Amino acid sequence: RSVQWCAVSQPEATKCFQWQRNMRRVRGPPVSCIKRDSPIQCIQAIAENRADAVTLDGGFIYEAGLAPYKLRPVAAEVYGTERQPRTHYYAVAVVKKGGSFQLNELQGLKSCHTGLRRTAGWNVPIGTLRPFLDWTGPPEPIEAAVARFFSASCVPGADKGQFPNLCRLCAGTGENKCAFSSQEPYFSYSGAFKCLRDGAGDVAFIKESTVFEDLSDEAERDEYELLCPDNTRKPVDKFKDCHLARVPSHAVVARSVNGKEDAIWNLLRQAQEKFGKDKSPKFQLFGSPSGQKDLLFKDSAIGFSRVPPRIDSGLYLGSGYFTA
Ligand SMILES: [Fe+3]
Repeated sequence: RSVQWCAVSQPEATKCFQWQRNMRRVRGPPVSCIKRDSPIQCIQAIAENRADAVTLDGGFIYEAGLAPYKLRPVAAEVYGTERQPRTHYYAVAVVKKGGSFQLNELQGLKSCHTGLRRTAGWNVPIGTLRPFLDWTGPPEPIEAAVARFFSASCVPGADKGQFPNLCRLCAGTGENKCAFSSQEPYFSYSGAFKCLRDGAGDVAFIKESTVFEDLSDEAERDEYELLCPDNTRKPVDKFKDCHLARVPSHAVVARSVNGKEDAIWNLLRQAQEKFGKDKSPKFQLFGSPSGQKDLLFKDSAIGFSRVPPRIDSGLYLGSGYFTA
């Protein structure tokens, strides 16, 4: 009963079958592929024993750990470089150089977010910005307070009908507009950075590596800066002293009871050695096809680090903090 990986979209399922084929070719541990249409559908499938593993951003690790699911993080993604690896990242606010607006002066501007309920793209910035919002609190959806704070935004996964403003800057065509998938050009970290790069938004809520990885000409980095919580703007390489939060990396979650943790780890450990960073030219576990974003795992990540037993989502997440 090989590990059953859960894809949250068709392109992800396609990559999973490619991963599977390659594992077979190299005689490594097998990986089955189950296809679903959203992170919560994968979380449910796992809780239901219909799947075993799925990589999630912290905002979703939180949701996955709640009843009736109770999934726990078993393996964390590793970012940084081989010489300087790390299992954490920085939520940053990137802007075009030239402007004078600061973090406390975003009312009425345009924003680009990785996706609804994601760490760097939603939870941290919206949390940080709360003092500047006019949220009356529940039962009002915070999306309403946000849609009336920013004049227009691209928040992949937002309710187009209820909060049209949150999807207006999204580039997807037809029903793909504002999709929480690669169907939306402005989805995830790279998509949100593109939303800013293209000039659709004034600020992009992403991570520190995006700008360095997405510009094929290093000279273009000069066109960008970061909005610091102390209300100053600094170069994109100063993220350590200029970020909205430092948070633990995305992680593969599994069932807390009979979750097949040793199997999942053996699969990931081997998948990394054979198809990880600069390993096989035939398949890249951390690479996605043209126009697709972070299929299965974070594009350009470098490996995994096993999470010690009995650490639940709450405990895993407790390492993240926000500079409000
Ligand atoms: Fe994230």
